Amino acid sequence: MNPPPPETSNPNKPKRQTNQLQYLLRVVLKTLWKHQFAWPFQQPVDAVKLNLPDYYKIIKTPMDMGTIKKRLENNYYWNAQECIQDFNTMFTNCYIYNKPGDDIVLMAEALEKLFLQKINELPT
Ligand SMILES: Nc1cc(-n2ccnc2)c2c(F)ccc(O)c2n1
Repeated sequence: MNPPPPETSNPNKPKRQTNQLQYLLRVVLKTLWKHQFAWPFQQPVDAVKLNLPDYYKIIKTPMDMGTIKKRLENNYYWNAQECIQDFNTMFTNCYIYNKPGDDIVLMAEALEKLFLQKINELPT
């Protein structure tokens, strides 16, 4: 079975909106979402659908852009670093679960480089 997906809301966690968090949704995530290699990362890994029964035996902190998008829409984050940390978890999950040079890793690496370019300059 799949685990429950990561939370996209939490009433105990304080919310915030910042210029940088608004940018991470409307520019960074919105652009990455349209990349031709974005599709494996637009929702939590469905280990049942994708026939990856070992995925959550290996990956204990799952993250994906669908979850990040909902968190940004929820104002779930306190600051941009918290959101950037989720992107980095998503990329590292792929590199942990898979081997260097695998097709899915090549996809993640293309997105990671675009991600790095986009957050190189954030609004003030
Ligand atoms: N080895 C794989 C295979 C995946 N996949 C792709 C199509 N069908 C299975 C996959 C994935 F969607 C998302 C994240 C991953 O890390 C994946 N890793």
